[PDB]
Amino acid sequence: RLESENVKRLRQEKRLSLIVDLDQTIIHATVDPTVGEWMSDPGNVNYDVLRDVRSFNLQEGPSGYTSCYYIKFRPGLAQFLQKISELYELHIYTMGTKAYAKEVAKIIDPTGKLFQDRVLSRDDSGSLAQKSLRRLFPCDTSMVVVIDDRGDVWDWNPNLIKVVPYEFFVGIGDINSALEEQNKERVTALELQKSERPLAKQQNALLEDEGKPTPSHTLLHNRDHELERLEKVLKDIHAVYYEEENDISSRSGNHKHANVGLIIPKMKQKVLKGCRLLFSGVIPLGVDVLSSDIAKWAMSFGAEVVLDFSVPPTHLIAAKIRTEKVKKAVSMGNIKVVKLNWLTESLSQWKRLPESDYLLY
Ligand code: ALF
Ligand SMILES: [Mg+2]
Repeated sequence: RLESENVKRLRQEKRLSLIVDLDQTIIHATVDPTVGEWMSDPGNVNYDVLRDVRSFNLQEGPSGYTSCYYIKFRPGLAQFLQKISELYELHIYTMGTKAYAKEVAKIIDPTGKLFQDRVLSRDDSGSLAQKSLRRLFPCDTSMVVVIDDRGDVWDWNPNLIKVVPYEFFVGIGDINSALEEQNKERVTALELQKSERPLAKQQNALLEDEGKPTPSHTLLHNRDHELERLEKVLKDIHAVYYEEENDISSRSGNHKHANVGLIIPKMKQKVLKGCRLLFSGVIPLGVDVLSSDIAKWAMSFGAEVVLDFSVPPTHLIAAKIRTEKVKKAVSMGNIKVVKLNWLTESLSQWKRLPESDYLLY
């Protein structure tokens, strides 16, 4: 009764549901103790961009291994969640532990107003590898949208809006990327990040180089504007859904409704429609091309993927290597040989970029 009732409640509130991933989507976390050092020194070159960083401690594992996690909020997060919460009922669904999720929630939702108890972690999601809409909406996913920096954990679900991974702490990826005892590998990874101090090593390297650009000698920067773009995409999805929902329901007395799983692909398919892609040296010889992540991501944006020249492709995505495919493409004509960057960047910006800026040879 709760589920079906929820759908009715949301449509009455004129809202949709939004599932939010944490790491590299709305925050970036690291346990490199270098952060605490830089934050305690107003004269440090990284001090200013770390002013809004927040931290907390967690004891993980049977041995009670403790770590101080430093969390950076993606630029404009507060306003983003504020505005989007008026259009979407927020959910947190992370691969981090329940304790991790709760600590992050206390910091981005102190009052508990945005998300509430609508937090999902690897402790209760039901899977340590993939995420599923069915864990939250078993029978009806027509109103749930997802924002995550990874498409593979969602099996490139049509309801997903892949976001550009947020990397504030340069060089640090996702700290939450057999079983329990084998997870001694988590302690091992956290320990290694603490001892290597990747941030300090990189900062030292930038300072040791006798280049020229002064600000480029500073490791950390605030240059991200991904949430502004995302806000526009989510507001658009919301409008289209309720616009069609009104027409769809009125014409069928509520028997039929709108479906974000149909709306989102529609929008995406316009970006690379007309493109037929041939990859060269981008996918391992041991990986099925058409089922690879890059292929599914490109295809979700209207791109067609081919395996040869039998039907000459519009683009040749080359690994910056000089191979027979590159040669063959050039000797031919009308192929645009471009770096992988052209594709990933175009896909990330929901806009087909100028091939002119990504040539190889
Ligand atoms: F917070 Al994650 F995949 F980054 F669940
Ligand atoms: Mg993530």
